[PDB]
Amino acid sequence: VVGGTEAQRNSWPSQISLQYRSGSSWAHTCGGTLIRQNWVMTAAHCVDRELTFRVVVGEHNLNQNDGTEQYVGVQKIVVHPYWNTDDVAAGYDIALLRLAQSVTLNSYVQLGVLPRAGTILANNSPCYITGWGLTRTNGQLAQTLQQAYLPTVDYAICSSSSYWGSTVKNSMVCAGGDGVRSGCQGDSGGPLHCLVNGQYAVHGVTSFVSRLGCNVTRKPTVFTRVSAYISWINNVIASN
Ligand SMILES: O=[Se](=O)([O-])[O-]
Ligand SMILES: [Ca+2]
Repeated sequence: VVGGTEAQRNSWPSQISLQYRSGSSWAHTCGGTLIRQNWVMTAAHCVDRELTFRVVVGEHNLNQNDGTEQYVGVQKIVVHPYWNTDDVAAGYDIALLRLAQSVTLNSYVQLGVLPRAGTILANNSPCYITGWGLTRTNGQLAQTLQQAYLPTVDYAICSSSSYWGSTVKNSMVCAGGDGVRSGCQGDSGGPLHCLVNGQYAVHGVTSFVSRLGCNVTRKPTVFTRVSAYISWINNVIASN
């Protein structure tokens, strides 16, 4: 995330790091949200490649031992049936990862709370994006988990000509756009946490930013709207 600040140690316990094997090492590629002890919600584009993936929960610093990490393999990947890698603007950028083993919940590993189906945030709702993604457009991943305050931009405004126009759909949530702060590559698949009735809930799965760059004025970060997918999520967990 660009223009963020380091998150307090595990203040976002449902945030996970999705990593793939590179030779004999592991590289972080995307974020995700732990939604069941053995299920992770991420972006479908994060798993377009047929790589070996692992999920790390309780993570904070990617390249240093935090003493709280749990590592687990991904046993099954269920991508939304309508996802089309050639058309991220069509939406459906969401996938569920069934973990090889259930992780242990504790102070650093907790389930993310999802909104009620159909919920839409009022314009300018307070939200935070979190992740280890690039700290600058075409930059490098962050070592420690970052967070940025990104107020929502409602559909009417977000789909206007000066913003994203027709590229954005109602199945998405836009947030930020101030030209300073934003999600970026590597935050993809991670959460957009927003305060709802005293509870932070994960309303978005990071999907895309402008081809011109991450922090671009009037090009808010775009997320898959989690509340449009509650039934699908429940159905996947129920049939696996
Ligand atoms: O009402 Se909704 O979340 O677009 O199905
Ligand atoms: Ca670590």
